[PDB]
Amino acid sequence: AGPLSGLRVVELAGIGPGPHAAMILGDLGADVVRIDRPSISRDAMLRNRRIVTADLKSDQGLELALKLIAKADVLIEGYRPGVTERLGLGPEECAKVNDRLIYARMTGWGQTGPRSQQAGHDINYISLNGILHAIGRGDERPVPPLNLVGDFGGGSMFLLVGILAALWERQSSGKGQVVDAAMVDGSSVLIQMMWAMRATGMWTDTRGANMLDGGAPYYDTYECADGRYVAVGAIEPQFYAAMLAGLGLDAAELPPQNDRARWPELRALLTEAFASHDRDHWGAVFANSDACVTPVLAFGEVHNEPHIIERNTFYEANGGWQPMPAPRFSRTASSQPRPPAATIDIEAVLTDWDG
Amino acid sequence: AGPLSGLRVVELAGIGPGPHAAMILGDLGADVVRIDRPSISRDAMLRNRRIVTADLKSDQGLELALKLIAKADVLIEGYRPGVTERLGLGPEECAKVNDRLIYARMTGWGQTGPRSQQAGHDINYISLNGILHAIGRGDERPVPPLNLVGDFGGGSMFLLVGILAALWERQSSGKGQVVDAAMVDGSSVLIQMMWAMRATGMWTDTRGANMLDGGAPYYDTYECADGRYVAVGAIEPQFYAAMLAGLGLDAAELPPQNDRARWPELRALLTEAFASHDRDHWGAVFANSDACVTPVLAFGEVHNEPHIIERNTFYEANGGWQPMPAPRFSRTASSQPRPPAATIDIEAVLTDWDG
Ligand SMILES: CC(=O)/C(C)=C(/[O-])SCCNC(=O)CCNC(=O)[C@H](O)C(C)(C)COP(=O)(O)OP(=O)(O)OC[C@H]1O[C@@H](n2cnc3c(N)ncnc32)[C@H](O)[C@@H]1OP(=O)(O)O
Ligand SMILES: CC(=O)/C(C)=C(/[O-])SCCNC(=O)CCNC(=O)[C@H](O)C(C)(C)COP(=O)(O)OP(=O)(O)OC[C@H]1O[C@@H](n2cnc3c(N)ncnc32)[C@H](O)[C@@H]1OP(=O)(O)O
Repeated sequence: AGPLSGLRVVELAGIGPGPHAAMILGDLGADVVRIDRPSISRDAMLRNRRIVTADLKSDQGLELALKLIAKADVLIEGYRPGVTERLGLGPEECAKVNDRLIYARMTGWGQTGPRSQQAGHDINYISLNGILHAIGRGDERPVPPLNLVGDFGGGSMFLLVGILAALWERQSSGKGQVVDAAMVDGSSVLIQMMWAMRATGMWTDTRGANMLDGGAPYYDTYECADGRYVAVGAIEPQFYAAMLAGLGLDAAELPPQNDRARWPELRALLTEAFASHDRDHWGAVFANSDACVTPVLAFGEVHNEPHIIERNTFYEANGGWQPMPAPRFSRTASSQPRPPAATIDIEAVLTDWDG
Repeated sequence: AGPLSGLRVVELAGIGPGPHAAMILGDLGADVVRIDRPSISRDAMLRNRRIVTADLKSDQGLELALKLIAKADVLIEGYRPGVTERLGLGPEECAKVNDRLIYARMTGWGQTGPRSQQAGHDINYISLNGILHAIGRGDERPVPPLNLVGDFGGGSMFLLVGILAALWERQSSGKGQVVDAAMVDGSSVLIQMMWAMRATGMWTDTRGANMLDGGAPYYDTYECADGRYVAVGAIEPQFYAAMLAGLGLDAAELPPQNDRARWPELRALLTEAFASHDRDHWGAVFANSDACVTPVLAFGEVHNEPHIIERNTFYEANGGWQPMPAPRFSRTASSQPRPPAATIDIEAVLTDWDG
């Protein structure tokens, strides 16, 4: 029902970014068929799928895969470079049966280069390009921002942009091509703002000492009386003033907002203020204000938040809450995701796809 | 020269996700025209644009904006809901002159709901949906993962997916629609893996006590003899074994990899090992293997890393390095980004676009 209704996607089962990209395509209405190896999933990622099984190293498995690919718009693979090539499913082999195919290759290091054959995970890819070094408090070793930056923000999301951009190009050229989405590249573009700021003296390599990394007292979390937290993001002077107004602090008795030499003094004063009441008290104080103060909610509490409820950001499906499709479309709205279903026959899909 | 060559984009100047989305469209070949308020640029994010100025609150400014929009494929705006409406540039007004327009609305809270009129920044949007609570060490307050997750991973990247998906739909329907990209939604889909794992007992709400948040000794950073860091991401047993081999540790003398009760003991043993030599020594020892051990590089040293150099992940511009376009395309490759140029006349663009 979403904007991608009619789009045919073959997904070769991997981990991390590949399945996340395939999920989003499915969320938006695409017809996604996932090929897994021999031997109902409880993994909520893998919603909006039809799952088939094939031994891609056997003659029969390779034949059935190529027949499926011959009728597809997009192929997603997330193995080491050379893996699909040795299987007989490389770009050159797929082009022989389908030159309209968008061949989307999801890796961390890319298709070539000295590390291209090296195993890795999110934390490794963001280590090499300056990102991981920049995350965390200054007095401690870097902390991983989960796998949000390599696998997803700079990974699957760039694969998706590539797939959809190539599909636009195809409307005029009539032909597909290969998309090389490397997490080391995508995450670098994701953090382009910092590279831009570094060039103009607006960002430093010192961890925890910048405007957006926790270094600024007006852009950080604060612990409240109940041991829970608020987030403060009051960058602009008018928003910062509203924050001080709600705390009841006289600006004339405080250091200037952007006098960095007195930031520890400013932070201590704000720390004392926020610590004087519980988290939910500050929700009441800052209601309908531009102070940029919000409660820091744990996953388990999210479903009780009015703004979350009223916009249906989540749906409840056997097990727990799951995020609804994003972004949203006014005319061709995405459906509530279909849960994981039982594995079906590969020939049944071919009959449906006319292959 | 990239896959989006020929696509016409009008960007109403904002901050954060909007300009980043417009940048990526420009990177991939789109014709992006940014309208700023009247009042050269040092900001590398404004690469691949033509800059014009108009007072959108004046009769003439509004008229010229609508003329430009009448000839565009995409409009990007990142103001509070209602702002474009008040200007006379709302979706209903734009539809009168161009029903093929993809109207892309970039916000934090979304178009409706109790928080939709409140000012905010990245930290606020990720505070409300469980993300911020999950980032950082367990014995301290949450730390912002810069503005990577709300503004970009869960913001601009979802705006881009929406824009390009809506363009795909337009080929068959003949018309555009409104894309509502809210950072609170996009970032929730970005972290879908955690929502999935929470439902199956594979993730907990306790900060710093899980597999991918720094809780696991095989998925974290370690400080070396020189005070610099390595990242370890050796999740799978064969990769973990390769890491132990490189360290010269006897597996029989260590606790099991996934015995969580003995994780502090395991971490202490690995800490002692990594502390015995400098970062670059471990960089050498693990340069080629599948151990998932990488040096943690600061921004300033990224340009000296062989894998970064040989793949041209970055280019030099205005005294500093900037990331090359991502992802990469085999047939319609993106060009090196054009630097920010001087503001040009709005009528010169209309002559070019025939409007
Ligand atoms: C998730 C998470 O926690 C995090 C935090 C992440 O970052 S996730 C991001 C992680 N990084 C990435 O994703 C980056 C890119 N990926 C990689 O670097 C690797 O895939 C990793 C390292 C992930 C696994 O290494 P690996 O050595 O285990 O796998 P491989 O070298 O790719 O070879 C696969 C083999 O399986 C075979 N096969 C497959 N399907 C079928 C089938 N249906 N039928 C039959 N056979 C099949 C292939 O033919 C192939 O066989 P060979 O060619 O060896 O004879
Ligand atoms: C950046 C960063 O470091 C981080 C970490 C981030 O997260 S970034 C993410 C930040 N979050 C978001 O982006 C989320 C969405 N955005 C927002 O919530 C707000 O835009 C913020 C809060 C960012 C600024 O609040 P605000 O009160 O300053 O702005 P506003 O309420 O939107 O109204 C704009 C006004 O400007 C006028 N104008 C514009 N162009 C022209 C023109 N050419 N000619 C003439 N006039 C023009 C409009 O007509 C309008 O006037 P009114 O209608 O009031 O009379």
